[PDB]
Amino acid sequence: DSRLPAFRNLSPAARLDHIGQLLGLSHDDVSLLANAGALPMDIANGMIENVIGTFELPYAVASNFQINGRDVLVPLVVEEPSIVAAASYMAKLARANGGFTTSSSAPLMHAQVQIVGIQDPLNARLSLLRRKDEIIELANRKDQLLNSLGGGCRDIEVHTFADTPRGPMLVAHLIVDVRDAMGANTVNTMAEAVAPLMEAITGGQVRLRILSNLADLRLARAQVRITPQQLETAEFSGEAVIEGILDAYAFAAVDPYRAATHNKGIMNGIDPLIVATGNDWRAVEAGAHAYACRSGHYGSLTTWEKDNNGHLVGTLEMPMPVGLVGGATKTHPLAQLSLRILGVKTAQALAEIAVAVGLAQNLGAMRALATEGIQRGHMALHARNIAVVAGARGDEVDWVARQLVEYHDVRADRAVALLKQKRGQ
Amino acid sequence: DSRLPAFRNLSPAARLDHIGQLLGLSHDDVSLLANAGALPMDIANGMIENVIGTFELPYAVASNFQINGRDVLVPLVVEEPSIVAAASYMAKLARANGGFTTSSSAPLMHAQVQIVGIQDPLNARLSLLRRKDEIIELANRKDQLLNSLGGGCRDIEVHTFADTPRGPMLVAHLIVDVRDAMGANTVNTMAEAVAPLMEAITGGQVRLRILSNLADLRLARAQVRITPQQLETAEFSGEAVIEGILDAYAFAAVDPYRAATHNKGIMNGIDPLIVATGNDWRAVEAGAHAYACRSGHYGSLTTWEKDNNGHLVGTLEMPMPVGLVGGATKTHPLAQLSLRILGVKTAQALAEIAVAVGLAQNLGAMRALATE
Ligand SMILES: CC(C)(COP(=O)([O-])OP(=O)([O-])OC[C@H]1O[C@@H](n2cnc3c(N)ncnc32)[C@H](O)[C@@H]1OP(=O)([O-])[O-])[C@@H](O)C(=O)NCCC(=O)NCCSC(=O)C[C@@](C)(O)CC(=O)[O-]
Ligand SMILES: NC(=O)c1ccc[n+]([C@@H]2O[C@H](COP(=O)([O-])OP(=O)(O)OC[C@H]3O[C@@H](n4cnc5c(N)ncnc54)[C@H](O)[C@@H]3O)[C@@H](O)[C@H]2O)c1
Repeated sequence: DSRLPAFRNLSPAARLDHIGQLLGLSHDDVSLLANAGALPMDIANGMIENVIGTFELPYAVASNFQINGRDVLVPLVVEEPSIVAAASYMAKLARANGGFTTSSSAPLMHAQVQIVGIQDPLNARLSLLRRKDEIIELANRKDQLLNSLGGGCRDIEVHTFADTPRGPMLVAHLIVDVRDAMGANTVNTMAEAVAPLMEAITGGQVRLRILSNLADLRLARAQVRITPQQLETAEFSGEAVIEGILDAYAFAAVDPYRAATHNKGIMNGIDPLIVATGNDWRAVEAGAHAYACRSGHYGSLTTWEKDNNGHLVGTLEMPMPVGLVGGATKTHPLAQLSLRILGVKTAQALAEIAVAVGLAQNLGAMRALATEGIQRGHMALHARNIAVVAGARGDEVDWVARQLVEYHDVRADRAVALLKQKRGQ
Repeated sequence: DSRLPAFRNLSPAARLDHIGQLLGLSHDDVSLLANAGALPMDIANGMIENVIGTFELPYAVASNFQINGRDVLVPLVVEEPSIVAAASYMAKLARANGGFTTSSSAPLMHAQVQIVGIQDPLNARLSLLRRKDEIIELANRKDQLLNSLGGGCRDIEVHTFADTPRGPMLVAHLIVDVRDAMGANTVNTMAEAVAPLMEAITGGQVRLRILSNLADLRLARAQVRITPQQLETAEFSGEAVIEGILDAYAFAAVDPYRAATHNKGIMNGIDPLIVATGNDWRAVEAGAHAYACRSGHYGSLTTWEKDNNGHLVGTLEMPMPVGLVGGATKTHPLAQLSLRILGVKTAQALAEIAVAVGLAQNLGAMRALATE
């Protein structure tokens, strides 16, 4: 059961006790989070190069999430407030209608084998296509362990660029079926093995043999349904909020400026889940924004419609190059424990959850922005950080300043003013 | 002096000692990195909502970096290897030619005030422009502390969208001059106060009042120069490596698949610096990629050319909405120390370094990919 009552009122330690009993975590697992230093310097020094210490970030747990009828706790690591509060509130609403319905495609990654110096790119392209099975088998022979797990190179698609500054070039794509692995290193290795053979055929000089972060073959999808009666507030009507959201969606669909902020909100929920599981967050961001820019126009990643039934329906489909047997994933003690809380068995399981959180996150920001400003809920949480920006000396009184300025007028302009009300006359 | 000989051979602790003496950090400061637990739970439970613990990431320091002739240590927080190794190697090469030369624009952020329900968007647009000074003064009157610091609302630019699924809409942009702050919260607040007046004028219903992460008015720039003799290996010649890089650049400029990877490289260097400084890494990512997609085609953020002199020249211009007086920046003990190591006095100083690292990171990746 993901629903966690009065969880936000529980102290950090009390919450960890609750999550421990629920999940049935060992006392060894609970200590990794209770006691600082879960990451030993010898391990930390192994990942990065010039390691001198370790940097910490809050590690939270969102709730109410239901992916395909199965409840699940979502661990997040971020520094910005409201993200978890929002993500959980929206997941709570989705519960009433069956939670989040997700899916995904076969984990297909692609390697790029760039070839320059060919005077006949177009003719050379066919030569590679006829000897496709020959190149495929060469790629698989490299990684035998992958073929046994059910993965392996599947097909090859060759593309050309005749009008190029540095001249025409041929770019072959190896469509590799990795799995439970982001597959960066696996695909990159296959591209190296094939390079020689492709030069033998096209007669050009292979340059780059790297993968592509724009994983448009490895998609993850998520769906939500929101009844107007659920969004119904005191000042606004249920159907009124739906239209507001729809106006906000259209806006993000036509204006790239709003789309960048709209897509940023989606990553506010996805990125923290990636950092927790020890996955590459930059790879995820790169595949996301580039995908939003596929139709020659930067736009929304999520869609918001109003079905003929009158309910708000949203979706999120985007590349999700995540893993389970990755590098820092098996290495970092907490990245390992995060997958244990999630209960994921495959990488695609992780991707389906990642898009669900993103979708939930976007709906939350939009609902807020369409109801009445964003400063009402975000600043209430951010009332602590901003208290530090004003409190010069004697940061003890910051706690009290936060409770006073929380009267719907929270801002540094007022935070500096409330200081005199206590320090003097 | 940023050059740190045999630093990679030193023990993490030995390194912390060497950075402590160099910078002249107190034993209080050094202890933040030596002993785990720099971030107390009571502080950690203050930032996020359902906090139950704290996640740790390696905290490194890159060397050789020279921004405008001033040396500087760059703190980075990431989990992927080679990033620091590459960033530092390339910076080492840049030194020979003067290091990295940077610049930036006035820190300008913009808020969007979307207005629906106007039967005459185009006409309403002029009414807001004529009463521009009147809406401006209203936004400033809100944040008094910003005006004293030299900030505040500067101008307003109204845009229209007649062909929209949900109908025509008017969108006003408040060009605010924040400073030393990412300005997300400052801008969004000015947009709330102004909303009432804009409805009074246009006669429409204001919907969203949020900022825009695509900060194309708050740009940061970096330049590098690399002599062929420097890239000259044993197997490859100097000039040969130059042509390889140029071939790689052209590839990223025309194909969106290579561009996504090319740009990811640039982010491998910038994000770690942002996480360390406690800045919003998602805001930087959104502004970066959206800016790469401005010309209706996703391409390179960085540029690589071969001047009439024969040297490889590269640049990186992009939005950098970063800060010093932000939320988690003033709260996280290590975020604060990171700025102290950097020695930056303004946000624009931080931004300039940020794009410098990005540019270095990309050069490194391309060189490797181009060599073998
Ligand atoms: C934060 C709320 C939900 C206020 O919440 P509220 O409307 O005041 O309602 P509430 O507090 O009475 O709601 C209670 C329920 O909400 C949840 N909840 C509520 N607070 C908490 C909390 N503190 N800690 C844990 N859970 C919380 C919690 O699940 C709880 O369930 P129950 O207690 O009944 O079991 C809200 O105002 C909101 O929707 N905020 C949206 C802000 C957001 O999305 N921020 C993320 C970043 S967005 C960004 O950076 C830029 C942007 C916005 O432009 C991006 C974009 O446009 O996409
Ligand atoms: N990225 C987004 O889409 C988005 C949207 C909303 C909020 N946020 C979050 O808001 C935070 C950043 O917002 P912020 O930095 O504007 O808010 P902030 O409240 O942390 O700091 C700005 C406040 O400090 C005051 N101030 C004091 N010294 C200042 C100085 N030297 N220069 C400028 N202002 C000074 C200003 O008057 C202003 O009220 C980030 O955590 C970000 O994640 C992000």
